[PDB]
Amino acid sequence: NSDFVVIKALEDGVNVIGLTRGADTRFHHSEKLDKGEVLIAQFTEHTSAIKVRGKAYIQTRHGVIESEG
Amino acid sequence: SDFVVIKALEDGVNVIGLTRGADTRFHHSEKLDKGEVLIAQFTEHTSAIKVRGKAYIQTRHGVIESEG
Amino acid sequence: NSDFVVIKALEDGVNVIGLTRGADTRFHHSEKLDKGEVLIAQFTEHTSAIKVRGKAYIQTRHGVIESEG
Amino acid sequence: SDFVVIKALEDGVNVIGLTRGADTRFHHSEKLDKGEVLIAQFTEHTSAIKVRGKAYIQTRHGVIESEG
Amino acid sequence: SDFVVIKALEDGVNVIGLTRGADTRFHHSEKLDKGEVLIAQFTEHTSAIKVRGKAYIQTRHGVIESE
Amino acid sequence: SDFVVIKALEDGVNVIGLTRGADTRFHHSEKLDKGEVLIAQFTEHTSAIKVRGKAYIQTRHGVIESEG
Amino acid sequence: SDFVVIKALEDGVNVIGLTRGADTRFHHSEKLDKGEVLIAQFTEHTSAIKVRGKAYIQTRHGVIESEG
Amino acid sequence: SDFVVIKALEDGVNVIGLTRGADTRFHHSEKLDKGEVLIAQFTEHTSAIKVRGKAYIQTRHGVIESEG
Amino acid sequence: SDFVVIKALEDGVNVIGLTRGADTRFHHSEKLDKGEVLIAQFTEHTSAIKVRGKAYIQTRHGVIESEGK
Amino acid sequence: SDFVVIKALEDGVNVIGLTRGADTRFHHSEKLDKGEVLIAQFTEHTSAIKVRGKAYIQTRHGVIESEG
Amino acid sequence: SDFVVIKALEDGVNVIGLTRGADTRFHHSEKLDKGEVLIAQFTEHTSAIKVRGKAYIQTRHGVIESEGK
Ligand SMILES: N[C@@H](Cc1c[nH]c2ccccc12)C(=O)O
Ligand SMILES: N[C@@H](Cc1c[nH]c2ccccc12)C(=O)O
Ligand SMILES: N[C@@H](Cc1c[nH]c2ccccc12)C(=O)O
Ligand SMILES: N[C@@H](Cc1c[nH]c2ccccc12)C(=O)O
Ligand SMILES: N[C@@H](Cc1c[nH]c2ccccc12)C(=O)O
Ligand SMILES: N[C@@H](Cc1c[nH]c2ccccc12)C(=O)O
Ligand SMILES: N[C@@H](Cc1c[nH]c2ccccc12)C(=O)O
Ligand SMILES: N[C@@H](Cc1c[nH]c2ccccc12)C(=O)O
Ligand SMILES: N[C@@H](Cc1c[nH]c2ccccc12)C(=O)O
Ligand SMILES: N[C@@H](Cc1c[nH]c2ccccc12)C(=O)O
Ligand SMILES: N[C@@H](Cc1c[nH]c2ccccc12)C(=O)O
Repeated sequence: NSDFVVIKALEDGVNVIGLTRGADTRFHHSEKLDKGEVLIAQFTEHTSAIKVRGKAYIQTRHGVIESEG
Repeated sequence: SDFVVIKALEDGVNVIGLTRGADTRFHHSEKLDKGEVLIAQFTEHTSAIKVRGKAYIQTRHGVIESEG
Repeated sequence: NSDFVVIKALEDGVNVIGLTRGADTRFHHSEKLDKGEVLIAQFTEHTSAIKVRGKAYIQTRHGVIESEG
Repeated sequence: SDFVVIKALEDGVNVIGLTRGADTRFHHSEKLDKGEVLIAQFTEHTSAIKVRGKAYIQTRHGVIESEG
Repeated sequence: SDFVVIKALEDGVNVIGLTRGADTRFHHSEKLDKGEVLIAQFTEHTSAIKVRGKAYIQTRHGVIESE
Repeated sequence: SDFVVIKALEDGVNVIGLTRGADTRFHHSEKLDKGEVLIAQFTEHTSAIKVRGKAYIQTRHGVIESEG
Repeated sequence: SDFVVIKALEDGVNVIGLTRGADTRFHHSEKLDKGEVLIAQFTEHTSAIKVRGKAYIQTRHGVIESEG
Repeated sequence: SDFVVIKALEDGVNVIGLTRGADTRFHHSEKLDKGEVLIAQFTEHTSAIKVRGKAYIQTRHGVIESEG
Repeated sequence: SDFVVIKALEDGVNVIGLTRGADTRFHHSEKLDKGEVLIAQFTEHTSAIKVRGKAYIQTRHGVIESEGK
Repeated sequence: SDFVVIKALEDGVNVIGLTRGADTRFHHSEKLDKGEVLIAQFTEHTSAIKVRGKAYIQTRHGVIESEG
Repeated sequence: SDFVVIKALEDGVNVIGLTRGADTRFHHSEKLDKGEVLIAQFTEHTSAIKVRGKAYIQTRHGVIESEGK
């Protein structure tokens, strides 16, 4: 039942990086998206922070935001 | 528990479920032909969903479109 | 207490297909609706995704969408 | 639990409960004559409901009509 | 747990409760005469409610009328 | 738990509690005279309420009026 | 739990609590003089509240007025 | 758990807690002088609150004013 | 659990927490000077809060203003 | 669980966490330079937060501004 | 559990997590370069978040901007 974010890649090679939940913080996975693909990604037991690199249109419960490459 | 609506706008749209857990990889790909709709939840096994291909998508945060 | 989808068949032979919950994903049931019949179907312990094939008017909590045969 | 309102607009409308669980079959059909209203929940035993015949239906997602 | 409001618009209206559980049958029918109102929940014993006769009904999904 | 508000619009209005459970019968009838208000919950013992006599009624679903 | 606000519009208004349980009787009568306000919950002991006398009442369902 | 806001509009206003339980009696009377504000919850010990004297009151149901 | 916002509008404002339980008395008085904001919850130990002095107050029920002696 | 946002409008804004429990004193002070933002929850150890210095503050009840 | 969205408006923005509990200290500083977006929860380990550097911030209370150094 956690929140989720919507990431639409606006160019090739966007990275959606999950950061580890817990006392330690590191990248545990980078999912690479190509232009026009959409990832819908939850917060989870393993992921408590999500970093987006590259150009993407993003939706979350607080509205739209855009990352730039 | 949340769900995503996916409407295929062309043949071969691929809805890809990513594994929940410490590891991340795809565990299922459900292909849709033009005009079919898939309403898919997040689950004990799927904590992220990727859409490839042209599709019209509804989530609780609104509509979004994938481009194939 | 789970969410549900309303499906109204707009032609004969519409299939509402339930996909299994869990590590295994497959179709476990396909409900045939003929023109003008309505099915209101929940997500369940056994059904964690629902596929609609054929021409149908669908309502979810996200609004209306239409499937095309 | 959510519920659905079905108002029959002709005689012989059927409101059909489908079994919860790994098996899916009809377990009951409640017949409604014109102008009767049935207000029916989802339950431990009923995880999908089908309506046949002409009726005005209300759910949390709005009005829909079934036609015979 | 949710409830239904029924107002009888004529004499003889029946508000009928249907059993929760694997089996479905009527376990009670409450008769309403004209102008009487019944407010009735879903319960451990009642998972569906049928209205027969002319009445004004309100639920969470809005108004509907039986005839 | 939900409640209903009843304002008696004439003397002798009866607000009648119906028993929760397998059995359905009246366990109590509260008499209201004109201009009296009763605000009454659903409870462990009361799972349906009946109003007889002229009254103004509010519930979560809005206003309704019973007539004598 | 839900609560009701009652403002006495004249002297000697009674806000009466009816017992929760199989039995229904008055357990307490709170007298309000003109202009006093009582804000009163539903509780383990009180599952219905009756107002006698002229008062302005607010509940989650909006305003209603009891009259002498 | 809810609360009520009381602003005293003159000296000597009393905000009175009534005991939760089978018994209803006062328990505490908080004196507010003019301009003072008390923001008071419903609690394990208090299930009804009376205001005596001139005060501006806010609850989840809106504004109401007591008069001395 | 709910909280109240209090902004002091002059020096020497007191936000007083009253004890939760059968006993009612002041257990703490927090002094605020002009311009300072206190955001205080209701808690296991505080079930009523009194404000003495000129202050601008927000709660879930809206704005109210205390006036000093 | 609730949180406040604090934006420092000058150097040396002081966000002060008060200890949760029968005792009240501050257990931590986080200073912010001009333009920095702190987003801080109510927690097991903090049940009141004081802001000293010029800051722009957002909470669930709207915007408020501390002045130094 | 709540999250905040942070979009860096210049290079070298820091998103800093403060420890939950009786002890308060920084336990992690996530550097964002311009145009990158971080969506970060409150967690069992982070009960406060500080942003330093020019960034556009969304929370459930709306938009706020941090201003750089
Ligand atoms: N296996 C990952 C999948 C995931 C969810 N959200 C993510 C965000 C970024 C990267 C991976 C993910 C997890 O359960 O946490
Ligand atoms: N058996 C899968 C079915 C599923 C649900 N949502 C999905 C999204 C994509 C692919 C598969 C799925 C599950 O329970 O997780
Ligand atoms: N027996 C199935 C019935 C069902 C509910 N929703 C469905 C959607 C599609 C197909 C079947 C169903 C279940 O409980 O899961
Ligand atoms: N005994 C059935 C009654 C029922 C509830 N909703 C229904 C919908 C359709 C048909 C029967 C029902 C059950 O509890 O599940
Ligand atoms: N002793 C009754 C009181 C009651 C509550 N709501 C009612 C409606 C009608 C008649 C009595 C009541 C009970 O707890 O159920
Ligand atoms: N004893 C019944 C009373 C009841 C509640 N709602 C109803 C609707 C119709 C008939 C009876 C009822 C029950 O608790 O279930
Ligand atoms: N001791 C009573 C106090 C009370 C609350 N609400 C009331 C309404 C009317 C009369 C008394 C009360 C109780 O806990 O129930
Ligand atoms: N010790 C009292 C404090 C209190 C809260 N609300 C009140 C209203 C009126 C008087 C006292 C109170 C209690 O916890 O109940
Ligand atoms: N130690 C106190 C801190 C506090 C919270 N809210 C207050 C209101 C007024 C005075 C003190 C407080 C408590 O946990 O209760
Ligand atoms: N491992 C950290 C990750 C994190 C979440 N939100 C943060 C905010 C700032 C810094 C780190 C984080 C945690 O679970 O708490
Ligand atoms: N360790 C502190 C961190 C904190 C959260 N909110 C605060 C507000 C002010 C000062 C410190 C804090 C705690 O978890 O409580």
